[PDB]
Amino acid sequence: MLYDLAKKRKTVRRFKKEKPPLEDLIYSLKVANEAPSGMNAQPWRFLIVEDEKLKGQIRRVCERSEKTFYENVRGRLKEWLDEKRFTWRKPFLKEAPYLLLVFSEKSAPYSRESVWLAVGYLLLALEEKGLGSVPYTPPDFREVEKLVNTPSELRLEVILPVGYPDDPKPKYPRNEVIVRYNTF
Amino acid sequence: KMLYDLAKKRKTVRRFKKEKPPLEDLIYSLKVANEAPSGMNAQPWRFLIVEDEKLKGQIRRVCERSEKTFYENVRGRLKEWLDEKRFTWRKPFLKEAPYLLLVFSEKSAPYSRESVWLAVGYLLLALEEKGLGSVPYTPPDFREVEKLVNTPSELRLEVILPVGYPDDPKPKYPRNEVIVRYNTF
Ligand SMILES: Cc1cc2nc3c(=O)[nH]c(=O)nc-3n(C[C@H](O)[C@H](O)[C@H](O)COP(=O)(O)O)c2cc1C
Ligand SMILES: Cc1cc2nc3c(=O)[nH]c(=O)nc-3n(C[C@H](O)[C@H](O)[C@H](O)COP(=O)(O)O)c2cc1C
Ligand SMILES: N[C@@H](Cc1ccc(O)c(I)c1)C(=O)O
Ligand SMILES: N[C@@H](Cc1ccc(O)c(I)c1)C(=O)O
Ligand SMILES: N[C@@H](Cc1ccc(O)c(I)c1)C(=O)O
Ligand SMILES: [Cl-]
Ligand SMILES: [Cl-]
Ligand SMILES: [Cl-]
Ligand SMILES: [Cl-]
Ligand SMILES: [Cl-]
Ligand SMILES: [Cl-]
Ligand SMILES: [Cl-]
Repeated sequence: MLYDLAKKRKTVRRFKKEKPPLEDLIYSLKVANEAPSGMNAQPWRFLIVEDEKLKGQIRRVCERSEKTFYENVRGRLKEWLDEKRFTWRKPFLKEAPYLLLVFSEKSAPYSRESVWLAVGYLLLALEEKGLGSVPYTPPDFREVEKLVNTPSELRLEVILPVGYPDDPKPKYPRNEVIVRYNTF
Repeated sequence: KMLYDLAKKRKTVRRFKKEKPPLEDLIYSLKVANEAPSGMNAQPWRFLIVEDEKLKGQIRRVCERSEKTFYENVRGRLKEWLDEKRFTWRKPFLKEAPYLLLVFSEKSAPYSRESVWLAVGYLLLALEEKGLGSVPYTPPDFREVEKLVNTPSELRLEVILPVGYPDDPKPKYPRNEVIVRYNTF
């Protein structure tokens, strides 16, 4: 049941040491690749980072940026992050066996929308394969882009650490859908 | 049965029957989408279900006018693709589809647009599971459609999703092999 898959899927920010088989990641990318896209451009590109040194560099640049963000954040965002016990620390960037970086092709019509739609497919596929993920979005994408030698034609959309879930925290609530009809 | 099979089978539907699916089939898809992740768990999607024939007509005509101008002016890669596929500015699915599902994003929420499009991915798979078809329709100017439905300033129209039973839709277009790199470019 698709609803069961979607309902059960939750953020995973803590992963086991063991590396899942690459085939499970590739399966999820093949699922995502079947998604629609503006002018069927398929504007998604994937980079799987496994190198330990590289993961550490990515972790460090992101944590540096997050530190500044956490020092400056306020209001509703600050309150939410505080209540959920978030901090600038992102150990999963080093500890996840894979970092799946998802890029969009700048030139494609509705490229960014299309890649995010495909990320929806991707996350469901990872859940199907029993893997965990978090759509991590650091304050500064450019530093991470440079670390992996991103071509100028591509834009990093999200970093998805992927691994076996390790006693993840509970899914947050979902308010019921409240639809409107015809007009507001 | 794999998710891959569902994703693989799902394709654009621009040809709809007029027969009205039960509301619960559409609502099911929204319920699935609503389970999606979002920035700060804001759940920044809002759904407007348009069924009124006069209103669908207004939306269709405003979109068609915008498309007509677009087709007269578009050049380059998108023009080449539309031309080869013999697309035109006429949008009969905006009349034929029993539902136009207008999907909005809450502007104030962090990563609102990303989150809504992610949820749209869930939504399309759910519609496929229910045997419904759709197309993420993105007219050249959303502002005129927004005004037609009295969109509050807090919300941005992201996509118009005509939804209904497929009426022998055209085949899925090809997919290039997924492009995967390791560590660095
Ligand atoms: C962001 C986005 C915007 C789209 N906008 C339109 C549109 O304005 N008109 C249209 O006919 N199809 C639109 N589509 C549908 C695409 O043309 C379609 O997904 C693509 O041709 C692949 O179709 P397939 O899955 O049937 O192969 C859109 C799709 C996406 C993802
Ligand atoms: C566009 C987007 C960006 C996100 N960015 C982050 C992030 O930067 N850091 C993080 O820990 N989680 C991030 N998340 C995960 C959300 O916090 C998560 O989806 C939300 O809290 C709901 O989680 P749940 O499905 O487990 O209830 C992001 C999610 C989305 C959709
Ligand atoms: N909105 C126009 C053109 C069009 C068509 C398909 C597509 O994937 C994209 I992006 C744009 C039309 O609907 O004809
Ligand atoms: N990137 C920061 C803050 C954060 C956290 C969760 C979230 O859903 C969103 I949008 C932002 C962090 O990872 O802590
Ligand atoms: N990050 C952008 C918002 C944005 C813009 C375009 C787009 O296609 C999508 I998906 C999201 C910003 O905050 O400005
Ligand atoms: Cl998540
Ligand atoms: Cl094509
Ligand atoms: Cl489509
Ligand atoms: Cl919450
Ligand atoms: Cl009508
Ligand atoms: Cl916006
Ligand atoms: Cl069709």
